[PDB]
Amino acid sequence: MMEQVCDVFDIYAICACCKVESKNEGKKNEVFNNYTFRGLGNKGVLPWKCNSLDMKYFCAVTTYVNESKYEKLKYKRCKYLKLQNVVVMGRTSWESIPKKFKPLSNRINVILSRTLKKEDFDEDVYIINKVEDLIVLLGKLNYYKCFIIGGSVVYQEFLEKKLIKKIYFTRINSTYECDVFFPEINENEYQIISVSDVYTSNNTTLDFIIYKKTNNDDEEEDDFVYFNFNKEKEEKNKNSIHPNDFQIYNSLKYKYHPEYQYLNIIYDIMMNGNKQSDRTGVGVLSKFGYIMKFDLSQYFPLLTTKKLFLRGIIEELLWFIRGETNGNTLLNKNVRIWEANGTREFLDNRKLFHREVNDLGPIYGFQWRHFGAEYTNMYDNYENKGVDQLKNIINLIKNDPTSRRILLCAWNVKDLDQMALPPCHILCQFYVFDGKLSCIMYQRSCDLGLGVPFNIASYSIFTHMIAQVCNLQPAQFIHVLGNAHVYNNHIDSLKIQLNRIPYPFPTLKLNPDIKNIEDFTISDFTIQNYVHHEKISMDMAA
Amino acid sequence: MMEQVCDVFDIYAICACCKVESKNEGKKNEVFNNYTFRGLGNKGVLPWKCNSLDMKYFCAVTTYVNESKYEKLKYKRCKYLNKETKKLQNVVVMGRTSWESIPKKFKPLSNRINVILSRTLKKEDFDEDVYIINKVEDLIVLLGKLNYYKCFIIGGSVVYQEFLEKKLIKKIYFTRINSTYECDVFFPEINENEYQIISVSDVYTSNNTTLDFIIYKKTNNDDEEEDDFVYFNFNKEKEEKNKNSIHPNDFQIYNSLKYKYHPEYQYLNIIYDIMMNGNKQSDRTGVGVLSKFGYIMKFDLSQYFPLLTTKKLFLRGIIEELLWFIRGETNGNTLLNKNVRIWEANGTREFLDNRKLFHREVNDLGPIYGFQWRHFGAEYTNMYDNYENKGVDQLKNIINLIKNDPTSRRILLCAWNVKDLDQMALPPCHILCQFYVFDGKLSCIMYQRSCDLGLGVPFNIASYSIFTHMIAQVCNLQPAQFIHVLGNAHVYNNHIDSLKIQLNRIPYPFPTLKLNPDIKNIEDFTISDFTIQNYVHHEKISMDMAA
Ligand SMILES: NC(=O)c1ccc[n+]([C@@H]2O[C@H](COP(=O)([O-])OP(=O)(O)OC[C@H]3O[C@@H](n4cnc5c(N)ncnc54)[C@H](OP(=O)(O)O)[C@@H]3O)[C@@H](O)[C@H]2O)c1
Ligand SMILES: NC(=O)c1ccc[n+]([C@@H]2O[C@H](COP(=O)([O-])OP(=O)(O)OC[C@H]3O[C@@H](n4cnc5c(N)ncnc54)[C@H](OP(=O)(O)O)[C@@H]3O)[C@@H](O)[C@H]2O)c1
Ligand SMILES: CCc1nc(N)nc(N)c1-c1ccc(OCCCOc2ccc(-c3c(N)nc(N)nc3CC)cc2)cc1
Ligand SMILES: CCc1nc(N)nc(N)c1-c1ccc(OCCCOc2ccc(-c3c(N)nc(N)nc3CC)cc2)cc1
Ligand SMILES: O=c1ccn([C@H]2C[C@H](O)[C@@H](COP(=O)(O)O)O2)c(=O)[nH]1
Ligand SMILES: O=c1ccn([C@H]2C[C@H](O)[C@@H](COP(=O)(O)O)O2)c(=O)[nH]1
Repeated sequence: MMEQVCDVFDIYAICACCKVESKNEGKKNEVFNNYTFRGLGNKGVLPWKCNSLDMKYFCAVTTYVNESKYEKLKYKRCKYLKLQNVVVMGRTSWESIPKKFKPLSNRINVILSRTLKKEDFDEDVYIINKVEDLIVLLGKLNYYKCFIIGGSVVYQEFLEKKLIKKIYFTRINSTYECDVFFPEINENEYQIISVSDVYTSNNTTLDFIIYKKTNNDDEEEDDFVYFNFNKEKEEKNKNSIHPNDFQIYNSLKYKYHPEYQYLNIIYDIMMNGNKQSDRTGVGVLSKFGYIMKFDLSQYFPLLTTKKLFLRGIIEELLWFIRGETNGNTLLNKNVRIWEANGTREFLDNRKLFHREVNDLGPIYGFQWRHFGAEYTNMYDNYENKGVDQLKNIINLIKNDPTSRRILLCAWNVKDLDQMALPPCHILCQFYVFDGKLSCIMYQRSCDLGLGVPFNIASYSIFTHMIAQVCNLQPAQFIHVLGNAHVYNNHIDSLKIQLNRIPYPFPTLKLNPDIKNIEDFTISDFTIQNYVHHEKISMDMAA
Repeated sequence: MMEQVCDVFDIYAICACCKVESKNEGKKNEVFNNYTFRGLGNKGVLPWKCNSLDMKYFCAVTTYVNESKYEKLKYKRCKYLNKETKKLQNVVVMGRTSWESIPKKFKPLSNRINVILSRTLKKEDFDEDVYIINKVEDLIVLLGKLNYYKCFIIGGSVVYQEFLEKKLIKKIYFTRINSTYECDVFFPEINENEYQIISVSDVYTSNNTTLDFIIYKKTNNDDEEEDDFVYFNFNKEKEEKNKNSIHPNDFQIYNSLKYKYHPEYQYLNIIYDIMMNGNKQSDRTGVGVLSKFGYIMKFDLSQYFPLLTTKKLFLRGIIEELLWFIRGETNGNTLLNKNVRIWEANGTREFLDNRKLFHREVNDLGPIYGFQWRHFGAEYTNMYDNYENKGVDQLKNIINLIKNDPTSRRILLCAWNVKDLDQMALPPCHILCQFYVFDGKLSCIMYQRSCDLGLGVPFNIASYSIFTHMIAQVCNLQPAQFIHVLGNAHVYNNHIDSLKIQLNRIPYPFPTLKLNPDIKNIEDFTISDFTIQNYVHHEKISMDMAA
């Protein structure tokens, strides 16, 4: 009955917007949102000069054509009246391009000039004086899809004009000085339905998202139904958890951003979890056995759907590497991760009656550097006692990289009961190939709301640390979850969190002068270009 | 090249076959093939009497229609007959004898058009809303006159026989009932030039037998969605790592299959993935490998025992091993005296000396798996010592925890004792076991740091599946999942040709494991408390073809 113009002539927008130089109140509590990425141009060029992968994406999207679908499209376009896509740009933009790469290859180029007229453009490029003139020009042409590509105000002229069907939008995750903003996309008009894998090109991370116009072989298909004949017409926590709760999450089609490996596991435990009591007395939803993989060559996987802070987590890791068991070393730096596990009362309830407050016993650090040595107190001298696993793994990686025995184990069975509590991060295995280091960490118990997000960062940083001091490049961090759980108190915060759309991940920089694993200090670590959503108190109370 | 009758009128076969009683004389070793599964009936009824799940599948396939596709099917059938153009149903077609063994309460089959082949009876002999036909040609005539989705031949062996002989079946939906029963009626031997398996289901248990569902195919003797997928796939290049050393036709059958849902494919796909994308690397061994890092398999022990089927495996050895572990033994002589040699090479004078264990007696393997399970932290002396009450008896602790603190996230069994690694004949590959109890059911994750896919993993799966059963039983729970995590996952080069062969065999329904139910303590099990039932498998593959 009714159908809109954009949908009929298949009219699209494709852009790339970087972060924009600013100056703010004082502190860097800089709130991020979608308008964060708006930088289109600087003085006739891209604010970043050159990006080999966005270029490959642009050329891929604006020259891809599917002939065997044209029949349907032609039929559509005529019902009011070699195949190539149409690209459309403003004048500034067309003169920004070298004559080398003009006209744009395999594309019907179409410029908007109120000025110079048709009869001097010597190729087969078209020209039109107004945006309603394009519509008529697509009537007289055989083309697949039409792509607006061109300058601030050409795009601007479509918030009200509503001729765009989808925005193909590259997020370039780095700050450049910019002459031209991009129009503020109205959340009520266009909504994101797809997010890509995160990449590294030309010394920045970037991802590709898709906004869509809001509306406010045949045989073997039955065989699939047949093979699914023994499902349930329901879920499990359909009695607990509702559909409409995950409206933005469920609305997405392509969820390829690596942050979805974490969010999807939350989803899976919420929808399919098993309801259990536990040691705490808050209950959980639990499942058993998952795996995530992060590509550290391309990004640093610091969750972006909430705010995470890493000073504490980095000090803790530095404190593990030194071999320390002294809770006080962390408390004097206002790192309080282990405080509650070092109190008189907590140690008493563990039957550690003869243990000094904050003497956490032969926990991670003592096992990494002194496995099997007899623990006394947090102040004794342990130099050259026990097995220095940490040193042994760095020597294996350097000298026998194809060894299958490169493991770092904290689960010392003899010593569990002397620990303030037994370790969650059971062990680390390493794999080296083609100058690259990959790390698996097995976690026996995984608090998906609070713990896991830090656990990922922690072992990613460590995989970087281990790689730099071994003259290797980081490849994958691989996280295996044993008993994976969402505390009930976290459920509401995590519903909120699943409905947020990830930003491209940050990068981690290490001070490259550090060549020995003992030699890192807090200042040697820098998280760059961390774009993130607002913090979530995971227990929303007090 | 024009249209056959079975394609136009969508004529299919669906059956269930069990295994059939016999006796073997040259070797007790039974040979198995597709024709292993051929029992259809017995004294007028099903050989197994009843099977709820096969029933439920039968009902799903023979009553499922998609209204959206009928318009097109009409056209197809109208265009072939040279003709133009209440809820839609399927046809089922059966022999008279099959009709006569169906109870009246189920007759005619609900929500389906029933058609009965008979010479000796005619429509007057039936009260029921059914079509009678007296030759095969008349079914074609009828199907041309009726409105229907698909047409399923539902048996009689006489009916299956003549319909397969005339090439009138487009696919066979074949249920493999993996048990043996008395039979007098048989399904015809299929012709593998005429019909190829293209899909294999998950494996299930129903009514005290496993079963799966396969599909044979007749051999030839809002939609702006697709485009975004192509965009997001703009940076994945077209070739694979070793594809130029690993050739398409070497996986002809493997890759010809459409749905590979049998749980054995979790193993077979990891092999495939290492062959195609694995890293070429040297190793401790000198043989070199293809390797990758980080995989997970899951097997549902409530539904089957995942003993691989695409090659022959025996378990006496790995069961004796496991019992030896449980007793806490480190004496390799104990196994050799049971003619189990799994630990033999690791125990020689030479091997021990090359590990620098010059003061270790031959076959004294040191503080390995069993010692760590029963005495972690104790000082190892020799294999004859009495270590009673020394070290942490981890095995007893996890049983206690499973019984009395089932929701603990600390039920772990760890063999990687970092202090004792060098005193071991060799360091452990199966590093740890973690347990999980929900709803009277026990799952097990085992993490394996180093995984020989050709040779060890198949035994490793088996081992830890039995141990999940043993532990579950002595804690009064039901076994649920065995979950297997592979770290360094590798294919030895010498094994490739042999795995290329294995990846093109089609799995059989898995067997079942039963344990003596009287054993209520983990230490009281003996070899004869274990039975593998209904193991159907392809032939032995020696992985060294150089042997
Ligand atoms: N990152 C990205 O996605 C992207 C994409 C394209 C370009 N750029 C960059 O951005 C910069 C250019 O930005 P810009 O906004 O100035 O580019 P532009 O859109 O090429 O320039 C504006 C011009 O387009 C024409 N125009 C605009 N609205 C019109 C209308 N309603 N009817 C007819 N003509 C109309 C006018 O030409 P007349 O003067 O002839 O009237 C106007 O001066 C360059 O540095 C370029 O490299 C970036
Ligand atoms: N496990 C399974 O998948 C499955 C499926 C179906 C049946 N069954 C079992 O198999 C047994 C029945 O098999 P069966 O071969 O003995 O019987 P059947 O194939 O059901 O019966 C054949 C009878 O149907 C008629 N018939 C067959 N072909 C015909 C043709 N071309 N034209 C006219 N009439 C034709 C004849 O009926 P008249 O004698 O009246 O001429 C013939 O005697 C039973 O035990 C039943 O439970 C098993
Ligand atoms: C690849 C950049 C890009 N990415 C995305 N995602 N959307 C866009 N609209 C654009 C884009 C932006 C501006 C634009 O205007 C023309 C001037 C911009 O600067 C360029 C861009 C690309 C090139 C270039 C190049 N260096 N090499 C080749 N082969 N082809 C091209 C033409 C696309 C030269 C100058 C065209 C496309
Ligand atoms: C479910 C058995 C089956 N599975 C598969 N996969 N294919 C077949 N062709 C058949 C098959 C169908 C009919 C048939 O007729 C021979 C007579 C004995 O078979 C019966 C009898 C009763 C029932 C039965 C039952 N036991 N309970 C109900 N509710 N409904 C029904 C009829 C569908 C099923 C099979 C034999 C085999
Ligand atoms: O680094 C850590 C440490 C702890 N936990 C969580 C998992 C459990 O919720 C709790 C430890 O309790 P037990 O699993 O030990 O009972 O802490 C983590 O997720 N990450
Ligand atoms: O139960 C076992 C024992 C050994 N291996 C394989 C893994 C490696 O190929 C080899 C051990 O060598 P290292 O990983 O120890 O180098 O044996 C298994 O797969 N399973």
